[PDB]
Amino acid sequence: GPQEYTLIKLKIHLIPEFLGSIVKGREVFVVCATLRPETMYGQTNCWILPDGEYDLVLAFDQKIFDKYEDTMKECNTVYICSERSAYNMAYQGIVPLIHGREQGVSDKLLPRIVSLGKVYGEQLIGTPLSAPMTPYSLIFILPMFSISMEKGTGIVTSVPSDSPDDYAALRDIKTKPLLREKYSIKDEWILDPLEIIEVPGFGFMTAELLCNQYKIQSQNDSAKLKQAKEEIYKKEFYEGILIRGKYSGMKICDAKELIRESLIKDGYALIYLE
Amino acid sequence: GPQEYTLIKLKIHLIPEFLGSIVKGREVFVVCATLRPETMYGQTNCWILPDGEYDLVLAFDQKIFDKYEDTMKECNTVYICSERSAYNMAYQGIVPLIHGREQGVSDKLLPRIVSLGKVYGEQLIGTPLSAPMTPYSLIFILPMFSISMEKGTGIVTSVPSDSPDDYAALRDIKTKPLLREKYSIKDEWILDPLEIIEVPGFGFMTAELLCNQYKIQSQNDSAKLKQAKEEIYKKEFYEGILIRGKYSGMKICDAKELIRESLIKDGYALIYLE
Ligand SMILES: CC[C@H](C)[C@H](N)C(=O)N[C@@H]1[C@H](O)[C@@H](CO)O[C@H]1n1cnc2c(N)ncnc21
Ligand SMILES: CC[C@H](C)[C@H](N)C(=O)N[C@@H]1[C@H](O)[C@@H](CO)O[C@H]1n1cnc2c(N)ncnc21
Repeated sequence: GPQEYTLIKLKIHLIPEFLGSIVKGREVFVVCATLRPETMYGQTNCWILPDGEYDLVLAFDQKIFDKYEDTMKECNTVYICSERSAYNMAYQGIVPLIHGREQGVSDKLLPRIVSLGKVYGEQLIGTPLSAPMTPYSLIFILPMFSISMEKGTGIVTSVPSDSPDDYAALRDIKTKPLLREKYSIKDEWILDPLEIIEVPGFGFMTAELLCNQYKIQSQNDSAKLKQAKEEIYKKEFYEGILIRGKYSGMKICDAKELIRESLIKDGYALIYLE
Repeated sequence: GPQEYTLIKLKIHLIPEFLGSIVKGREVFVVCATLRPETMYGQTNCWILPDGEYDLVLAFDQKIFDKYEDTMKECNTVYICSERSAYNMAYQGIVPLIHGREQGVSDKLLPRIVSLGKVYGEQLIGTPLSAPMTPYSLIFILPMFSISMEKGTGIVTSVPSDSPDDYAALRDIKTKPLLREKYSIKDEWILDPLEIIEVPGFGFMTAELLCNQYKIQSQNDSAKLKQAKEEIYKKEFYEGILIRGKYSGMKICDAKELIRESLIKDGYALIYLE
């Protein structure tokens, strides 16, 4: 049974040289899968799995190609994502496929994505990103250890006001200088949570309130975080009121698909199934 | 690593009542996955797994819908195929998805195919089909026991002149009246193999010649059939000359993609990945 996500495109604002030599002038986005496009107003940072190994996937700019060279000339965009998600994107028309030459002979056509190279999540910690809707001009890639490489793209945007997981993981960074030292996390990469949604019995900073209610102490308390995640998801969909954006004042249930449609129209997001 | 197939659409020429009550006036195709679109000239019958359980999938006539009713009004076509392949088709835009109502609540969107019902392969034995390119006006569904429900659509068209598997399975039908009796196979459903490809050291009926060379005695001789299959595939791609069609006289390697493009343009075939 597949699930529908919104893939959010976070533009790399300054491409580091270790990527620039491989992507050669192309726009590069880190792409994240979310069920909650309506929370983009509250993004504070991006999350990656430090030991996750990600692809640099050639993508269509805002039919299966016969030649690598033609695909390389026609596509000026790269998506950083798990290879797994890249194939799903390719089936869905989001990135090109080519008739691969890497095995067998010409008697069979073997469709393959075009991956320029690999990157470890750790190498991206600290990269500045332009993200949609958030008031921050730049947000930064930080480590999260609970990320599954088997889900979405393996890259996750952070809205700590309204995700218990994001709140716990960011608090882990804020309170452990041995964590910040290990990955050289600068202070200026750690941005304050933003009030974006009112939950009429809880206030405007609901993820923090629920982490306390469930007595969650770290981003590893999986069973507890699972209950918190599920409660905040249902409660906010049916009762949460947006206090930001075009649909400020409206319930999430009434605004969510309009927000999502706008992100898609504006080129910040895509529909993604897996 | 995905493979590229051509899905061949075989139109049901007379829809039996047990299907007609479910599909209600819609065109119905049995859809088959093949690597060899150039052999459509030699189709003699269609194969199904008697105990395979197939879906009746609503399909686009020659974006995810919110309502079942709208999808039902907009789609006048049904594809018989495995559910597994139907999902792959849906990801690739070949059949519609809807936002399902079958579980959970409105706070999540769960894309689902629209399956009108199930059919067992056995119930379809004897159904007359209009198939592309073959000189036969109608060909008929027959049982093949080696079919994998995990591959393609679980439905396979038959070209016994140039598929060792098809030759063995049809010969099993021709020589076992206990097989024909069990499934009530009429004589007039068993059509003669057609000469379609010359292999310059082998002649015009190469699959039969190879089954003898490998001493294959039934459609179950999997290891032997695997070697035969692989030899005929490579040999015919590089050395086989078509004696039928627009590209008669040309080598398969030079004609195959033009034949395939034509089937697609004419609405007889689609590109399918899995
Ligand atoms: C306020 C929500 C904020 C932006 C929140 N941060 C969010 O977008 N969460 C993602 C998604 O909505 C949720 C349920 O599918 O899992 C997260 N997710 C997506 N890919 C993931 C992965 N690879 N590993 C762990 N969680 C993942
Ligand atoms: C002359 C070729 C004639 C039409 C030949 N009959 C052909 O089209 N063969 C299919 C395909 O080309 C081959 C390799 O993928 O497996 C058959 N195939 C496809 N789906 C299958 C399934 N579910 N189970 C077993 N074999 C399958």
